[PDB]
Formats: sequence, structure tokens, C-alpha cells
Amino acid sequence: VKPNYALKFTLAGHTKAVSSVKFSPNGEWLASSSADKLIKIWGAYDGKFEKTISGHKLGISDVAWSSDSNLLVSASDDKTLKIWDVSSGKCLKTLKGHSNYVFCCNFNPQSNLIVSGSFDESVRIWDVKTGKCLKTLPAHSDPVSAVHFNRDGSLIVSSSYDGLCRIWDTASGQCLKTLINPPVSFVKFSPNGKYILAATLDNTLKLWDYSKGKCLKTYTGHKNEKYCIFANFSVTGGKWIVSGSEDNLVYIWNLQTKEIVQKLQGHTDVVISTACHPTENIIASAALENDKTIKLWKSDC
Ligand SMILES: Cc1cccc(C(=O)Nc2cc(-c3cccc4c3OCC4)ccc2N2CCN(C)CC2)c1
Repeated sequence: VKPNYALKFTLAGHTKAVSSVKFSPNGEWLASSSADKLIKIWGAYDGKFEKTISGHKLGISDVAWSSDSNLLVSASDDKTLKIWDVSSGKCLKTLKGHSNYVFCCNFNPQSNLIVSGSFDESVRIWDVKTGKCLKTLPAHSDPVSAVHFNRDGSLIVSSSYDGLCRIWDTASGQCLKTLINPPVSFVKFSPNGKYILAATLDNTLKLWDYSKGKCLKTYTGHKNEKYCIFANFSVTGGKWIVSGSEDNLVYIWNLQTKEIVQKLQGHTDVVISTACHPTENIIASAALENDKTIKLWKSDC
């Protein structure tokens, strides 16, 4: 009926705002990115600091893991993405092509491709092996806030400040659907691929059937009017929607009822990123520059 997330660890180390936290697909690790130009790796279960990965010339808005947990990709203000070998910390490839800040990134499930979104209003699809840009999609008419592949890699969803969500055929780069005006600050596919979860900067999360163009659920109560705040489907226990908020709380809703089921308190700045562990009822959350910490929370359901 309600989860009971409680604070377990606070992970300090970043020297500026933390932008993104992601659990490795194997459940072992948490990666974080920061305005401090660094990626840090932490133990998912005990929060123990593992390593710092460096090389970007400016702050990093996003990081993402390959399916085998061996590679990371990062999106930076230095206009590049970088592919990293996690074990060695080495930069394998620098992905060059965007003409302004890179804000978001993801591997496809296959992990042979990376998708990126930029201030430059494009979505780019990159070859992991070669580091070359395969396609440049003229995706939006304002900054791209989020990019995500569906569970089989066949589709990409993008969101933008232009107020649109768009679904793209990965293979061809063709736009299959435009969902249509407040800025769209976050989007991702549901695990079953049928729905998209989208955040808009009028303090609203919406669950959409994008084929029909029908809004199924609306989640409100949190504050989201300024920052591109990451949200999640929590699926390991109860079926929840999880998001950060500009009031320094993590919000958790019941997906079906739309009721707030828990608010997690502890952060001292905007919670810009949340992540849900792949197998356990564990949440990671990260905050902006008044705080600079990552917190790990555990629930019994
Ligand atoms: C290095 C760093 C540290 C802390 C927060 C940020 C930030 O907020 N990112 C950002 C910014 C924008 C954005 C949108 C429109 C216009 C501008 C922007 O930045 C400068 C000018 C969009 C998305 C994003 N992100 C947020 C984190 N998320 C995991 C991916 C995307 C970045």
C-alpha cells in the first residue's frame, strides 16, 4: 500500500552540484555526474566510494551504463560525450559533433548505440565501437532535455523545451509520433514500452499512451518549474512513480491511484536526480550545489 524508504547512506565527494545518478544494470554500482567535471563510482549497497573518473573539460549533466555494466557514457557542457571503461577509468572514445552543451545520454539495450540530446536542439545517434555519429536528427526547436531507448532498442523518445515529446524509429531516424505547450523537462518509456512518463515545468508528471495520444495518469504535489528533474518507474516492490523536487524532497506516488505515498526528507537543495535499483527496493537521489550529496534509501516494499 505504501513503501517505507528510509535513509541508509549519504555519499559526499562532489565539489559542485550533482546532476545525475544511475545504478549499474548488474546492481553493483552507482555512477554520479557533476558540475565539478567528474564522474564518481560508489558501491550500491553500502555507499562506499570506489573511484573518480575524469577527462571532461566542463560540467557533466548525465551519465549512463552499458547493459553489461562495463562502459559508461557521459554528456558534457564541453559539447562532447565520452565513453569510459569503468574498470580502468580510461576514456575510450570522445563523441564530437554537437555544437553546444550535451544534456542527456543513453545506451540502447544492445549497447551498440548511444543516443544524445543537446542545447543545439538535435538528437544524435552514435556508434559505440567507432565513436562516429551515425545520424543527426533535427529533433526539436529548443534544448533537448531527455533521450531514452525503449526496452528492445527499436524506438527513441525525446523531450524538449519546445513543449514536445517525439518518438523516433532508431534504424531510420524517422519521427513516428509527435505528442502535442509547457517545456518538457524529462521523458522515458515505461518498462513495457507502451507508455511514456513525461515531466513538464508546470509541476506535472504525466503517464501517456503515445500511440493513442491519451494521458492516462497525472502526478502532482511536487515542485518542478525550473530544473530538468529525472523521474522513474519503481518496479521491484510496489508499483511507484519516483521523482525529485525543487522543495528538496524525493516524491513517491502510487502509479495507479496517483496518490503521494511517501516524501523523503534530508536533502538541502533541489533533488535533480533519482534512480531505482534494478533488483532491490533501493532509491538513490542527488542534489544541487547547496547540498552536493547523493543519498541511498531502502524500503521493505
Ligand atoms: C553540470 C550540471 C550540474 C547540475 C545540473 C545540470 C543541469 O541542470 N542539467 C541540464 C540542463 C538543461 C538545460 C535546459 C535548457 C537550457 C539550459 C540548460 O542548461 C543550461 C542552459 C537541460 C537538461 C539538463 N540535465 C539535467 C540532469 N539530467 C540527468 C540530464 C539533463 C548540469
